[PDB]
Amino acid sequence: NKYKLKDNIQDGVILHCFDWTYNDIKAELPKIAKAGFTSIQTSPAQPNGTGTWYWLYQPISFSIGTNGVGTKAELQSLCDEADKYGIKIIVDVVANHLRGDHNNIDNDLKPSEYWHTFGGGIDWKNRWQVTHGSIGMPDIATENPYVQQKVCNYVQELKSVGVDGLRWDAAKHIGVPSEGDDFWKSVTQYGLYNYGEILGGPDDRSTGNEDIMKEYTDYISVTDSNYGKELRDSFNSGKAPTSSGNWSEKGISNDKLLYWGESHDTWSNNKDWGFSNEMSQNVIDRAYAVAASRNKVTALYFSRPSSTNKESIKMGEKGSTHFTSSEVAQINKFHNAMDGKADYYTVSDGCSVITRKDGGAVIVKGSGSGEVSVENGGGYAKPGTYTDAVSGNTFTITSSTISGTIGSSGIAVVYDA
Repeated sequence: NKYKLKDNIQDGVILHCFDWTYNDIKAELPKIAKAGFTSIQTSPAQPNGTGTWYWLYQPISFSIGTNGVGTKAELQSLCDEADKYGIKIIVDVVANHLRGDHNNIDNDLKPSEYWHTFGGGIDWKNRWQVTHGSIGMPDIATENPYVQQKVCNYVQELKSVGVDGLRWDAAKHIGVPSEGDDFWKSVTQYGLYNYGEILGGPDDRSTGNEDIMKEYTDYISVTDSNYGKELRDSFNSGKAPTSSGNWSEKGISNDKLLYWGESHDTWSNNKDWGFSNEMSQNVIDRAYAVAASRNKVTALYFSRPSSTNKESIKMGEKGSTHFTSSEVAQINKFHNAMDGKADYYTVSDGCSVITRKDGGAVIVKGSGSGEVSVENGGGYAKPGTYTDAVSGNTFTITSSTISGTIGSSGIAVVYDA
């Protein structure tokens, strides 16, 4: 374990080489290991439609097949090689529907009883319709024990091929046990690492929704749209995020949470929400730096496709390699060391500024780079003079402030290299 990769994943950091093959991922593991990532998200392993990337996100079954990033055997081999590094296998799964017309799917799920048959016309404040409307694409009867059994059989297949953890799409549209939906029990029983997809809270109402987020997070860690909003807003407007983390400021525990530089969705469909496919590398990396900085919040880097439109972006390609950059590289070994050296979050000097107790620090300006004289958040970061890992310039930490010249990343980071 040359690069000291972790056992953990929530207390951990992730890459998605977005629809790069198993073989691509497998071959680059030495490099990914030098780049310090403990874990890797991958797209759903079922048999699929090909080409336009979402045809993997529209699989015919809840079973592994040969697929747009390779065979089941190549996945296993990736699992094997990852385990030679000890690297952790994360698989993305779309639970709440298979391929968008039922006539294509697993024949034992085709019957209407396996679906929430409410169809379109969801009021986004109606929690039940949000969890029960087929959005043109189906909406599965997620509370149904056999719907859970189908997913269980797939999760068993995934763990049987050495999958170490999972991501869940459409978690907003999945229920909770108080809504009769033990789906979460039915997947967490596999003892896997997990997290889930939510945007705009559990539904778009003001209040009480926090308790639905609690009941979800009693099983899972989760995404955040409104942190994503202020992130995209702030760093595209050349500003740092004023919040340290939105739903944790709404009282949720950090081990229940994830943030990103961008979601694949905010690049991979169309620009009204796909907007990041026309917003800069070193604009959006600003958000990645803030996200990965947070203690016990889990975090992911994303490989930007060869294309900037829903119809134009495809599966089966080696996307952008900006993870080879200094900033993305520094962020990971920083996590690896600063795990358990808890954080203080601030904004200082027009930057998010984050300091790790008896440990390192991060600075992230809303835009640009240069000299800084930022607050040592809570006095957490260890006083001393160091190389800033990001620029290679000299930086100094003191009990009150940190200083030095930030590189064009707009991001600076320090540790005992």
